[PDB]
Amino acid sequence: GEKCGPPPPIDNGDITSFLLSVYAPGSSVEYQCQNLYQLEGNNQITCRNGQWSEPPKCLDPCVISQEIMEKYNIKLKWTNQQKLYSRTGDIVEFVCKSGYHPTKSHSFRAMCQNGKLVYPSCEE
Repeated sequence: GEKCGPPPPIDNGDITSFLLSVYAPGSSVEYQCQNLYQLEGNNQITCRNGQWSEPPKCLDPCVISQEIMEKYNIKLKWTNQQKLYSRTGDIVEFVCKSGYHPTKSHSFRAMCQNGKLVYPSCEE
């Protein structure tokens, strides 16, 4: 028919209004992501001829790894400020641990991307 059923769920997010079982044609609902998750795509969906348009995605934060930093002889540039969780799109800055020198492996200015963070490394 013309009316829609409940809007689809999204991982780590939800709609901003109270869930109904049935929606009028032309109805719109919007999504919000969980604390630390980042909305990607149009946050709004619309009911047209009994079907919802495509919902957005929620991009994962990165967890800063003490073990990976220890492995690669690096440390945070700002140890006093760094939160355990980094939102997608945030930049994490590293430096060498004392008595270590940078390798040409990866940038020391790393961007968090959907749970993935590329760590630089230092040697000797």
